[PDB]
Parts: sequence; structure tokens; C-alpha cells
Amino acid sequence: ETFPLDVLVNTAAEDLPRGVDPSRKENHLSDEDFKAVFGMTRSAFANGLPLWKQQNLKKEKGLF
Repeated sequence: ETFPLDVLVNTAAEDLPRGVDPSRKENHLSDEDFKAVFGMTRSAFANGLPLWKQQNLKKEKGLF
């Protein structure tokens, strides 16, 4: 299921939709939002970057 930034920015497990993996919120952005936010392919991000870099970027975008 895809959700807007204003939903996924939420930190409390209870304030998030059931269908969102809170540790992989980027997976629940639309393709257009993912590109807008991260500027790279889903593969470049999830596979290409080391996890620590993925986490650092997500923290900057409010998606960690």
C-alpha cells in the first residue's frame, strides 16, 4: 500500500498504518514519491547503498 510523506513521517508504531513496515518506509512510497525523495532507483538505494547510508539518508528525509 502506498502512503504520503505526512503519514510515513510518524515514529510511533501506533500512529502508522498496519500495512507499513516501519523499518522500510521507503518501500511504501509511490514510485514517483520515491524518486522525488531519493533521486535514485529503488535498486540503487536498497541494494547499491550500504544499509548505514540508507539509514542516514532516511533520517534526513524523516523516514527512518
